[PDB]
Amino acid sequence: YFQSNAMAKSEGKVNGATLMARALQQQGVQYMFGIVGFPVIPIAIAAQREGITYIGMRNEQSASYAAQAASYLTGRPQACLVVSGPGVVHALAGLANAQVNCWPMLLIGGASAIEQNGMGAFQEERQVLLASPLCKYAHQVERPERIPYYVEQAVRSALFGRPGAAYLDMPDDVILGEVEEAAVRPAATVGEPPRSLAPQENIEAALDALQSAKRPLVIVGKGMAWSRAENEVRQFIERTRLPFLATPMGKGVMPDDHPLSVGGARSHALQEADLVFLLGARFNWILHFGLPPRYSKDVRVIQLDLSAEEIGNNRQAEVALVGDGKAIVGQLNQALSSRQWFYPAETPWREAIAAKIAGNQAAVAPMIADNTSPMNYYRVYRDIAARLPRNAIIVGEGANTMDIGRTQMPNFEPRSRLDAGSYGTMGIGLGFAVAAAAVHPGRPVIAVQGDSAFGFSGMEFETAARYGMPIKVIILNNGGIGMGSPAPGQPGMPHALSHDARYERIAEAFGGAGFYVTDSAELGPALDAAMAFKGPAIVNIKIAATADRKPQQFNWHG
Amino acid sequence: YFQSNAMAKSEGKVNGATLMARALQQQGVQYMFGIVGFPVIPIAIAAQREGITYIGMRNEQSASYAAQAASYLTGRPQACLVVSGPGVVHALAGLANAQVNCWPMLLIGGASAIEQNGMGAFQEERQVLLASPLCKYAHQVERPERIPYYVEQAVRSALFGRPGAAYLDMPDDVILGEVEEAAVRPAATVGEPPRSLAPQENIEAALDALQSAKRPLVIVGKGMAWSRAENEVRQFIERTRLPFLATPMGKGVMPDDHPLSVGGARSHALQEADLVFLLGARFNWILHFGLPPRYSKDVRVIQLDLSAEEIGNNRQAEVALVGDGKAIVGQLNQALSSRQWFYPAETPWREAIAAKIAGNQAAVAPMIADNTSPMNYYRVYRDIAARLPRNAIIVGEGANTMDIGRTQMPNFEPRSRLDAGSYGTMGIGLGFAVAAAAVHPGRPVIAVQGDSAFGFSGMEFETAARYGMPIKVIILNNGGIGMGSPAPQPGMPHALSHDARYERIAEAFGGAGFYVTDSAELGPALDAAMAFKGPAIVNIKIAATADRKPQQFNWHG
Amino acid sequence: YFQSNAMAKSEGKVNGATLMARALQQQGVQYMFGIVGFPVIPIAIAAQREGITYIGMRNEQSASYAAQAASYLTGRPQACLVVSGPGVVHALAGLANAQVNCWPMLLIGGASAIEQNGMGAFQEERQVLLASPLCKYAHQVERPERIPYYVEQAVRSALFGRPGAAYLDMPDDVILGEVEEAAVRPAATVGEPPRSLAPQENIEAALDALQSAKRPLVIVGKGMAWSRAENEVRQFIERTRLPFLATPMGKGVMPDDHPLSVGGARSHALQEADLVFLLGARFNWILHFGLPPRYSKDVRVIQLDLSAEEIGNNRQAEVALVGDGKAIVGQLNQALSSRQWFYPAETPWREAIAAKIAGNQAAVAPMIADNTSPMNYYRVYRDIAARLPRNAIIVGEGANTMDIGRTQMPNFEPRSRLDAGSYGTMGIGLGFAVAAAAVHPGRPVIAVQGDSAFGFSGMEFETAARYGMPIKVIILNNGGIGMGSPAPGQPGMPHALSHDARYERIAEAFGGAGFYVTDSAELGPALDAAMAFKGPAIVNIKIAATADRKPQQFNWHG
Ligand SMILES: C[C@@H](O)C(=O)SCCNC(=O)CCNC(=O)[C@H](O)C(C)(C)COP(=O)(O)OP(=O)(O)OC[C@H]1O[C@@H](n2cnc3c(N)ncnc32)[C@H](O)[C@@H]1OP(=O)(O)O
Ligand SMILES: C[C@@H](O)C(=O)SCCNC(=O)CCNC(=O)[C@H](O)C(C)(C)COP(=O)(O)OP(=O)(O)OC[C@H]1O[C@@H](n2cnc3c(N)ncnc32)[C@H](O)[C@@H]1OP(=O)(O)O
Ligand SMILES: CC1=C(CCOP(=O)(O)OP(=O)(O)O)SC(O)N1Cc1cnc(C)nc1N
Ligand SMILES: CC1=C(CCOP(=O)(O)OP(=O)(O)O)SC(O)N1Cc1cnc(C)nc1N
Ligand SMILES: CC1=C(CCOP(=O)(O)OP(=O)(O)O)SC(O)N1Cc1cnc(C)nc1N
Ligand SMILES: Nc1ncnc2c1ncn2[C@@H]1O[C@H](COP(=O)(O)OP(=O)(O)O)[C@@H](O)[C@H]1O
Ligand SMILES: Nc1ncnc2c1ncn2[C@@H]1O[C@H](COP(=O)(O)OP(=O)(O)O)[C@@H](O)[C@H]1O
Ligand SMILES: Nc1ncnc2c1ncn2[C@@H]1O[C@H](COP(=O)(O)OP(=O)(O)O)[C@@H](O)[C@H]1O
Ligand SMILES: [Cl-]
Ligand SMILES: [Cl-]
Ligand SMILES: [Mg+2]
Ligand SMILES: [Mg+2]
Ligand SMILES: [Mg+2]
Repeated sequence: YFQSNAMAKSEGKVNGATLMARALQQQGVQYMFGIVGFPVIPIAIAAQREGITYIGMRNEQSASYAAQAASYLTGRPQACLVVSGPGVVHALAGLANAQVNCWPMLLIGGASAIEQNGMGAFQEERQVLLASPLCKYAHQVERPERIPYYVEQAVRSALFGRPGAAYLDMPDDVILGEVEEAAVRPAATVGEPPRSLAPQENIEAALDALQSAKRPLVIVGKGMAWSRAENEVRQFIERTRLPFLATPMGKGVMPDDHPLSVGGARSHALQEADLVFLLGARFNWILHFGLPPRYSKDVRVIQLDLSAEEIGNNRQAEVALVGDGKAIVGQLNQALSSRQWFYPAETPWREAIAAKIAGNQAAVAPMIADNTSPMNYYRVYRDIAARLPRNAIIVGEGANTMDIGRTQMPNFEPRSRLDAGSYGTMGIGLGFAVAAAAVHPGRPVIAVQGDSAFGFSGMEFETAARYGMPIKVIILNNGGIGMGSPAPGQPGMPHALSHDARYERIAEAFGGAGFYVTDSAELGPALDAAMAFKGPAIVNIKIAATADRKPQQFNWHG
Repeated sequence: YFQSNAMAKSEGKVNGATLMARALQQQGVQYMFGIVGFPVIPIAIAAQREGITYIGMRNEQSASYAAQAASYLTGRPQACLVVSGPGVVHALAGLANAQVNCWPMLLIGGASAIEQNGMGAFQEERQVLLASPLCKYAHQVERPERIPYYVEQAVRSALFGRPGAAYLDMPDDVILGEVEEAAVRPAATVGEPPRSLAPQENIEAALDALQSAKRPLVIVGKGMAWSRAENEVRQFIERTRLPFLATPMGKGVMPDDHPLSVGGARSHALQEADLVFLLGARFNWILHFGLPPRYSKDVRVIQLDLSAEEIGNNRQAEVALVGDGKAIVGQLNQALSSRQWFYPAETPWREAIAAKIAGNQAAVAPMIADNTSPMNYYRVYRDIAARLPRNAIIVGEGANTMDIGRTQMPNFEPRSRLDAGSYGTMGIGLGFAVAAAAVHPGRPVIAVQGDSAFGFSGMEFETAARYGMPIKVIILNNGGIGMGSPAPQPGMPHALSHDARYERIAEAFGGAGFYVTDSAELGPALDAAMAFKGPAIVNIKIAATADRKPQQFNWHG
Repeated sequence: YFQSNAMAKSEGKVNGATLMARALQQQGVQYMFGIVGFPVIPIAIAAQREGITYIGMRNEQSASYAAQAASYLTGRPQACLVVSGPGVVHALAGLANAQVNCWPMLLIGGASAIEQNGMGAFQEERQVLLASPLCKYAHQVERPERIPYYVEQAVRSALFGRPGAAYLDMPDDVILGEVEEAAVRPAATVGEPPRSLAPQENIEAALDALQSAKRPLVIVGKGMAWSRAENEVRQFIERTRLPFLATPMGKGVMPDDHPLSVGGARSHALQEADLVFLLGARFNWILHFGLPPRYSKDVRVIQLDLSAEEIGNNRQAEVALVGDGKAIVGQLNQALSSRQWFYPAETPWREAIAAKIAGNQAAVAPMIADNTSPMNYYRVYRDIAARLPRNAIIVGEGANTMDIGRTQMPNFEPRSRLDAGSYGTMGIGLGFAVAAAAVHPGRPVIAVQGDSAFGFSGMEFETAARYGMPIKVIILNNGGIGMGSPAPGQPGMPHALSHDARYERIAEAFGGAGFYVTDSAELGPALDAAMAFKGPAIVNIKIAATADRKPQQFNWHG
């Protein structure tokens, strides 16, 4: 009818939803995760018309988590789309997690019409006010002709400097409001984030300090992965022959099988190093604040970070390298060519690191070899690690499940491990997996979660099936939070869940493949069948209720 | 060993977790929904030792929704317990919903140790700052000896006046910090919320206005359900013979089968009334702001609300009745004893209401009787409504599923319907159902959700199974958000999985699962699900294009 | 007497007030402006014991403005000390002004005792929450032993990166609480803010663009004055021969009498430039957003700013130079030597600039020479400018008084003009003057305020007299806000004040010298006497009610 090409069409006007979609596409947004509804249905449809991939989720929580993981994987702010009111409130989880991890993110939240403000409109809410404490940038788009301006400013703010979350509030009457095409002020395309360099004397001072250290340690954080500095870091470590330690999501910047990794002697390396070189890593709880009882009280610090305000937190920095990871390590490699220095091939430090790695390997070897059922964590990961392709993207989530999987699942390329992060968040699991499968559909995506962690976002398995994402979900079920629990007229323990739950049947609700494992003899065949199945799958593994990690001198939290 | 009763034990000291547990119990907290972890594990354990019922959920979203539902059902603030950092941020969902619905709740969020503030500690976060815009009350507990003070003040703030959410921040070193039991200052027990009355002239002016109206309408909102005013409201309606309209969760304050209800002629009643008596209901979007095009421009308003600031919002109130719903309607009943007036037995207003009711009944009658498969919404509810016990607690969630279920599922007692509420929230479904099953285990609990709504909180079925809650989950699956979609070109943003076998989720956790696609299967499946001694899911594949009855006005406008 | 040295004393403990004083002194805080009272009296007393200069003001509003001006003048965060409750709320003015100008400052606010929280204590308030939106950093000090930690972190957060305000909340029980001196954990001394450099290809790209421009313009902002980049900028301008425009408080980075200044042809220079080089200046309202109708639609931008997120705001930047102004201009000077280029001595661009300067000079020449009484603004500034020493510190505040004074009072060294700034704030006048008199007591401090501006902070004249600060306050009184008003059965107009007010008698209330000027013949002798008076002085000049600035093609705001 009105879709006949023979009829006269106005064709001069454009509405806010369309301008938003074009601006997002211009600014490099390729993925949009969310849940539609009033008033954002036109936004999702217009985004699809511009070629943006829209992924409809089952909860805004996972959608806001998927958005920032896709941002991390692409190096580019990607979008989360939620409805007014509780849509935005649900998505506050992702804003908080993206702020704490320094990951970019664009949350687009619908709002009730401006003309109804004050009246008690449907899902009326002070949305910019609620989001502001968790965002680098948060603003309401008051008029549709200003959409290109706001999308450019929001993307730029989220991407430049220390990355973080941006929020755009889209009222209903702005989404549907129309303006003349020829009257809309265009906006420039946001390019690559600016890279800054360190002063030359800071470069030379860092090398001076490295040459003088008896027990140096390089710590590779996920700031280097975000900076895409892996080439420069690998050259720097190879030329200096310096021992290095990867952070949880810094794994892969250096290959985990590199002979200079101290990952198997982590506590001794932190305890005994006289100099620590922080590469895109913070002295927060992940690295135990750089302070006793985990470090020498007199540890010297070279700190490379883009955030000037981060320099010297908790432990003073002897040499500060403020700027971009890739750029500054490039400076170090250039300055190394004039020094002709490397850490000597034989030092007591190297011998102590090697002895500790072998001691820790012998401590967990019987647990890895133990075929008895119900299985311990290390036995389970023996079969899992042996079936992980070298280009896989690993999502890990839980307490023991995640921590033990971190040391038992090596990464050989950067940006290939996504876990609970600097916020210790449960609920990122399947959202991260959906984002990884959307961004890199040619690579296998394996999520290894505990039974508690799986419950936070397990409904998103339907999302993966609906979009043909062959995500492999492996659940390590001990029947509780961190540990199992003997079944109780006493009430159930607060940490207890269901040890006999058949989570794999959730995969069969949505056309995926489900596998249940209780004996070690079943694990191999089940994992083989799950990996070969052309589609998403769940392997539910009932592990020992009392299985625990390797004993250590220090508690992880302390 | 150290627990041998022969061993000398020092018993003088108590820590913050135990103080928190004793204070919550003293203040009437019987239910605590949450997810444990650093640092709140001692709090949940201590709560159970005091006899508090701890319910471990699967997401803090549902835990915060369950807490406010339990508060609405019990009449006292109930607790939601979450870990530091993302635990609180996940729980902000429930604070906002409780704020908007004027429902109390107490959120107890753990926090990182005070002595590590600034260091980038595990899950360090400005938690009070984040929660403050969503709460009536939000404060950190800085020392464990002040826990009785803060619990009393938080519960009192949540419960008294216009109810709302309260937040208490519990740092790790306060939870584990010890004090001498004899040195802790006790706190008074928070009693019932104060009830206030209206001036006598306002009472008389309200009754004078009722006598003068040609087309009066009483609107009964959930503020009367919160106020426990059902006895007084029923006496008021039976005395005055006035037509009434229930709001969505005001259903049941008056029985939905009462002959004075105008529910089946709702649009006509709002449009043509010359006087509206608001009982604990707002002129917000749920009542279309009391303005055109849904009301007469000159509609006269009697407004009963506890909140003085709410009086006259959008539409001016000719008579204001600021105070408690139960006390004020009691005043009206007492003042009516001196008047011979009642709304007459036969008026053109009654005839117009009755005719419009019959017209809407005949408009939906063919759909209710249509046994065509895949079924429409009204046909599905024909079998559901015939099997709902009259004392059931009904949870409704979705768009078409919820709105059509609102008209097809009558409630005969108050506080027995829990739905998306004033915030239009998807995600409250199984959290509300778990709350209802915990508070009223002797009553049946039936949640009717759309397929989209179920996806928000479906994992909480494991919670119901783990606690032996025989919740009956009925899913109306059209394969999308509000309506279905043809199979795919990428999938439509609103599309879900029409062929999904959601009922197998019940079988993951020991419940009964039922799949219905034909009308002949619906009856036997509902029979078996209601009779099964445990939780159950009935997954009904409905027509992808089934819709609600056509109306003159869109619900939103 | 308990003060006799013969008596045994404890000496082993220290309270929070003393730890705060020692930490502030260690971190380079030399000046503390505030008003004492519960609970901060011990803090100011302890600060004086460590040698910190305490300045007791008459309103926290001016104290908070003084602290940030002293921070700008010293290059390090200086302190404002206020009481609980309304003391902090009064001081929010300074936090907002410091945020908008990117100036550092440390606000120290007392709080009611922690043990009384919730009870309705005296001046109990959510002080961190109120201050947080206006601060880079805001935190409460919960225990006295962590004071060194928080002071270090607050000073560093205010000073590093883009500077801004930091707030520390000091409860009464923390101020008076005692700890063992040997158990207090020390904190490192905050050094100079880190400097970052631009990548070399960006440096060369900037020089390439400069060589290609037909009508280039360098804009020198107060970011270069903060960065102490004046010598690098002066070398760059001398070697490139580029015309330059100074921003309001950028005046002095280049001397105002420099022949390359386009200040006398500002509108034409911005309108016609084909390339603009922003040096530590933003495209905000002060530079008219870098957009039409004040700029060419195709103007090319080289942008030097420390804040990566600011790059490309309103007008896209062709070359981004993210880093420190001093460091990056140093790179440009070094890279300039590799080439053989300067902007030619004879171009149509230079002729157009010189013609507009001469035209604008001839437009105001009659007003400057007009001895008519009541005097116009330009006539008043003829006598003021002739008596301003070349090393003076000038404070300007008002509308016409400030804007006309900006062009009539040249500065020849940087950081010597303090005015309403990027926030357009009235109320900074005597607070800025007191700060300048405290930081540079060996230099003359002259504040030229309109009559409305003086009323905001005029009581601080007592502060100047109490501390022996010979501040010279010159008031231009037209009897209203922006303009005069005829005498009023009619109420006074909202902008009207008192044209016949004798503000100079305020000086005689506090021991200063007051001078009243109505005729041009009195102006010179009055200024001579005020400048020679060995103390603070007020010269109250009753100017014409309808005196105005020279007409322009565009309104300053637009
Ligand atoms: C789609 C997706 O992207 C979304 O973003 S959605 C967002 C989620 N959405 C919500 O959160 C909205 C919740 N929505 C509401 O809260 C209600 O919608 C209101 C706002 C209160 C309006 O109310 P309401 O207009 O819907 O009225 P009600 O539901 O009571 O009844 C309907 C018609 O059935 C007639 N009727 C009643 N009873 C019987 C009977 N027994 N037999 C025959 N007919 C009957 C009655 O008379 C009327 O017909 P009428 O009188 O107008 O001709
Ligand atoms: C409503 C009222 O109550 C208020 O609420 S107020 C609020 C308080 N308000 C503020 O907070 C804003 C302060 N305002 C500014 O920040 C400036 O306003 C800008 C925004 C930077 C624009 O700048 P500007 O347009 O004012 O230009 P500038 O002041 O530099 O010079 C003026 C004209 O004099 C020419 N000129 C310069 N030097 C000489 C000389 N030596 N001889 C002869 N002529 C000269 C120059 O060329 C130009 O003339 P043009 O080129 O346009 O023809
Ligand atoms: C529940 C929970 C965990 C599960 C461990 O149990 P799971 O079965 O997943 O793994 P297990 O250790 O192999 O048994 S960790 C944790 O910190 N936490 C608290 C926690 C709760 N909520 C949020 C949002 N973030 C959290 N961080
Ligand atoms: C998804 C969604 C709905 C489901 C309708 O689809 P469902 O299958 O549940 O029911 P149907 O109508 O029978 O098909 S309603 C709605 O407002 N909304 C948007 C919505 C999204 N997120 C949140 C927190 N609140 C919302 N309100
Ligand atoms: C009153 C006022 C001004 C005085 C001009 O009158 P004044 O006698 O000082 O100078 P005149 O122009 O020579 O007469 S400017 C201005 O923006 N403003 C509004 C103004 C008010 N309050 C604050 C905090 N900031 C402001 N910016
Ligand atoms: N391009 C970049 N170059 C260098 N550092 C960066 C860059 N982007 C972000 N960073 C910094 O990297 C740090 C990441 O630290 P963190 O998340 O604690 O690492 P990890 O958790 O791996 O130890 C942040 O402090 C952030 O400021
Ligand atoms: N005890 C009480 N007595 C009277 N009114 C109350 C009481 N408690 C709450 N209210 C009011 O009841 C109203 C509920 O309105 P609303 O949630 O819009 O109801 P509905 O959704 O049923 O229309 C709120 O405005 C609240 O102030
Ligand atoms: N050390 C520094 N080097 C370079 N730029 C800086 C430095 N410190 C601050 N800046 C920048 O200087 C800019 C000041 O701009 P603005 O206050 O608008 O100047 P003006 O008002 O003089 O135009 C801010 O954007 C700030 O980020
Ligand atoms: Cl019961
Ligand atoms: Cl000096
Ligand atoms: Mg577990
Ligand atoms: Mg549906
Ligand atoms: Mg004036």
